Amino acid sequence: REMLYLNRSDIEQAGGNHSQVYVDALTEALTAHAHNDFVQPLKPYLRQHIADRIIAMPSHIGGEHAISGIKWIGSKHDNPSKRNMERASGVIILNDPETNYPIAVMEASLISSMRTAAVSVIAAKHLAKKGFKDLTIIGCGLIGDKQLQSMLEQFDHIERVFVYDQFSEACARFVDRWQQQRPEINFIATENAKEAVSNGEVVITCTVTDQPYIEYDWLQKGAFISNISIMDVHKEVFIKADKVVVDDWSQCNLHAELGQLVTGDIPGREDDDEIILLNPMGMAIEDISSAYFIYQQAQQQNIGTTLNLY
Amino acid sequence: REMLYLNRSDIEQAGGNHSQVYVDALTEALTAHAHNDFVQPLKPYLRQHIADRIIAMPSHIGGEHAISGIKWIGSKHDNPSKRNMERASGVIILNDPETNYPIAVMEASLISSMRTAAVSVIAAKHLAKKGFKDLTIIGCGLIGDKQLQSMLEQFDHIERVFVYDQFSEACARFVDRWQQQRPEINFIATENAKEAVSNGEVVITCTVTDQPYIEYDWLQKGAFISNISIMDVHKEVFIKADKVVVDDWSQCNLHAELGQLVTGDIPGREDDDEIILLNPMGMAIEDISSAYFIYQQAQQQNIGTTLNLY
Ligand SMILES: NC(=O)C1=CN([C@@H]2O[C@H](COP(=O)(O)OP(=O)(O)OC[C@H]3O[C@@H](n4cnc5c(N)ncnc54)[C@H](O)[C@@H]3O)[C@@H](O)[C@H]2O)C=CC1
Ligand SMILES: NC(=O)C1=CN([C@@H]2O[C@H](COP(=O)(O)OP(=O)(O)OC[C@H]3O[C@@H](n4cnc5c(N)ncnc54)[C@H](O)[C@@H]3O)[C@@H](O)[C@H]2O)C=CC1
Ligand SMILES: N[C@@H](CN[C@@H](CCC(=O)O)C(=O)O)C(=O)O
Ligand SMILES: N[C@@H](CN[C@@H](CCC(=O)O)C(=O)O)C(=O)O
Ligand SMILES: [Cl-]
Ligand SMILES: [Cl-]
Repeated sequence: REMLYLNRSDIEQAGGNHSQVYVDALTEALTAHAHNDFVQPLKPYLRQHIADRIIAMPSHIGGEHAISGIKWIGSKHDNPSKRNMERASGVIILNDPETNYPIAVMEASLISSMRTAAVSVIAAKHLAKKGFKDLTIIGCGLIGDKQLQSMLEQFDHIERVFVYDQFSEACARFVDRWQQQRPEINFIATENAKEAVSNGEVVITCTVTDQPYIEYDWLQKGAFISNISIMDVHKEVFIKADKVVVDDWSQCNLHAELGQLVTGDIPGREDDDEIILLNPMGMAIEDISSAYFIYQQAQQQNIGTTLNLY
Repeated sequence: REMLYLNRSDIEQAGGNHSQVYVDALTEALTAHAHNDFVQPLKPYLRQHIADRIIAMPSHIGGEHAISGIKWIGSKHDNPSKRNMERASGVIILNDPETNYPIAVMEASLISSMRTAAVSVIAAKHLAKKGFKDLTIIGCGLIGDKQLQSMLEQFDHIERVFVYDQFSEACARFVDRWQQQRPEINFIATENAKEAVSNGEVVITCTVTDQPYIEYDWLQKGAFISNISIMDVHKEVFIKADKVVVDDWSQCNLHAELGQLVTGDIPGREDDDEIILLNPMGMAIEDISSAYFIYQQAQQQNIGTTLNLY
């Protein structure tokens, strides 16, 4: 009985640091979600602050290439502040549905951040205006960085990126390094959240806030907002938005669930005036499908450390 | 960021194949449970049969040597039958409560079976008659084997062991091999469950049944029964038993919870006529405390494979 171990470096080497593999994996997974060919229990929170927890996210995906597993992801808001460590960390375990035996142990933080960015990309394909040019990011942390990276990889027509962080220094670092990575694009450090949001055709919230600040009349007409960090958006926006989209309804306790957009069962953006809001809680099937996708490529390229179970 | 990997062989080498380390670990853990110095969410079942599932069991134990983690344990009743693999398998992850980062990845099946046997031993210390000589095991699988091993290690006064399995061949193998391990003890293969149970001062159920068969008037007066497999015991026994003990009440949806027996807050057996029933659902704090105990000894004896997280 063997298990393939894949650290973050191995995952990158297997192609886990580019958005396309996650877009591909989620596309098939979200299709499976719409066809209800999955099992996804409620995720229990282990708290001993909102960003101080470890969440167990188990799921099963059906099919001929059926896969099971869990994401065991921890978090401490203090980690970057007081320890110079990433806030989130954890492992992903994959399981053979035939025996339920574990077949893979994989680092989770990179996969988690990249699938989350892929959620925004996929939603933008259906909900954002065609050829949108202004992107807005709030929160210059790990998640926000991968959000920006993925959107740039997937949308070549992006010309300006408006960035804001409550911590001015965090925003300054973020803008400066990305300005070097993409010189032809103007990265604009705003002085408040309102200036950044009101200048964005696509707005992504990547903070750790516990109280909303996003007001409805900030949003441009035709704007699409991927509410990744959930708590950033005022209730009025949920009411005044032309279309509200979630990833999984029962999990969020309505225009559509994200899976129905990819299957064409429910249309996405229908005009360039619609203000569309995405509220994705994050699903375990996203982590498991992404992990199983990467794990297979690693096996192909002989990447990873083989462990014995017994 | 490093993680110590410990397979089943490493766990044995670190002393994970003797009951005493589990009795020690649970004793402190059950003490912590009684003092409510723990966090233990409800465990979600992942089903895609009763023994066909994967269970996420996360918990946190407080203190100066506080520890967090999860047991991700899968099961397939078909595994021994059609594949010659153990029914249960899985991994245990340990986490540093300060950062919630993972610090250990450990095989779970051995630890799981041994802590479960330690639950029976500890309960027997309080609920079984002093110097009991007749032990009864129903179910000759992996769990039942470790149940027998641990009881023999902890109770030298055991003279006879009555064994039964619905599958006659399973019972025959079990009895024969254990008769060679302990020749001075009479291992008696019974022809029905009733004969085995009615001859036991301590009765342990280790099957995978879904319907009760244990009747009240089978039980001797003074008997103690550790209902490990849960479903073996008829409802009448719960009513007619002099004392009913569980491991965790809220988890089982009453004389005492097991933790209160170890703290002396509630007495155990008070006379040798009391028929006492233990109904242990199994707690994550049992797996996590046992794992953290073993993990520490492995670090001392330089046992295990060091992995990099990034
Ligand atoms: N929906 C999903 O599936 C996922 C959601 N999330 C969420 O994304 C966030 C994680 O971000 P990370 O980069 O990993 O952690 P992080 O701590 O490294 O990033 C936080 C950054 O946002 C900034 N920020 C905080 N609060 C703010 C505010 N009120 N206003 C404006 N700007 C602000 C902070 O200064 C910090 O720079 C968490 O809230 C997490 O819950 C995380 C992963 C996936
Ligand atoms: N309370 C706790 O914390 C724990 C409870 N359990 C339970 O212990 C059982 C696992 O046993 P394993 O040895 O690991 O699996 P196993 O499949 O290897 O053992 C099953 C054995 O019991 C026999 N058996 C089944 N049904 C029966 C019946 N109606 N009557 C009489 N005899 C019978 C089977 O023939 C088989 O030999 C499961 O029911 C599991 O849920 C397992 C682990 C810890
Ligand atoms: N929206 C959820 C976050 N759930 C995320 C957790 C990922 C992480 O903590 O880095 C996930 O889906 O994995 C929340 O606010 O608690
Ligand atoms: N009593 C529970 C069993 N819970 C066990 C699972 C362990 C295993 O499946 O080997 C555990 O506590 O780990 C049930 O009947 O579902
Ligand atoms: Cl916490
Ligand atoms: Cl299953």
